[PDB]
Amino acid sequence: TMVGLIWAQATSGVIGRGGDIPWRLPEDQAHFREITMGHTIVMGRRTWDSLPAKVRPLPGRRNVVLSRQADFMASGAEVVGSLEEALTSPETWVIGGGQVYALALPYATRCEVTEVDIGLPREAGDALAPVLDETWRGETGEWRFSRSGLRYRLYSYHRS
Ligand SMILES: NC(=O)c1ccc[n+]([C@@H]2O[C@H](COP(=O)([O-])OP(=O)(O)OC[C@H]3O[C@@H](n4cnc5c(N)ncnc54)[C@H](OP(=O)(O)O)[C@@H]3O)[C@@H](O)[C@H]2O)c1
Ligand SMILES: Cc1nc(C(F)(F)F)c(C(=O)O)cc1-c1nc(-c2ccccc2)cs1
Repeated sequence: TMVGLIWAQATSGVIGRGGDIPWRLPEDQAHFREITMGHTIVMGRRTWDSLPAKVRPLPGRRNVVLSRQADFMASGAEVVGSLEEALTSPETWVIGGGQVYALALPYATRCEVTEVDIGLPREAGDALAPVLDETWRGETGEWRFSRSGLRYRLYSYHRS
């Protein structure tokens, strides 16, 4: 059993605002699919609500949604009341959002982090990325360009 986290952040650490992600990076969809396809994905209820209906649930993955609400209906996902209840498959990828990343970081042995070269100053209410300590090791990838006009790069980090 392992847990990984996968997220994208601006250089400020902002990952979400107003119930959405404040940029688009279409080229990174392949990476997101390569990492998560065929595995369990776990997300917070707000992130589930943010998915367009076309990809709710995300196809080819076992979708799990965390909520404290008894009998919340998430058609296409299994709703659980604790993160630990979701960790039943060999590989579980936490796909957001801010609250669930913070909850899951202690359990994680991999982080796949896309850094987007955009200023995006923090504002009240923003969802923020977690911070990795010195227990993690890995590499920072080369800069890639997105047709959106932004450059981005991948940090692939891991620990025992
Ligand atoms: N890579 C990215 O940039 C990225 C990827 C994913 C999401 N996002 C963005 O992140 C934002 C959402 O993040 P968020 O922090 O506001 O919300 P979130 O983590 O997606 O969901 C929070 C909700 O999860 C449930 N939950 C949280 N902690 C729980 C715990 N111990 N036990 C049981 N259930 C728990 C609660 O649901 P209930 O209220 O139903 O109890 C909580 O209200 C959005 O802007 C999204 O677009 C960004
Ligand atoms: C349009 C879309 N399309 C595809 C598909 F089907 F086209 F590949 C996929 C896929 O399969 O990973 C995924 C999405 C989206 N993901 C998010 C999202 C948002 C937050 C966290 C994780 C994913 C939004 S919109």
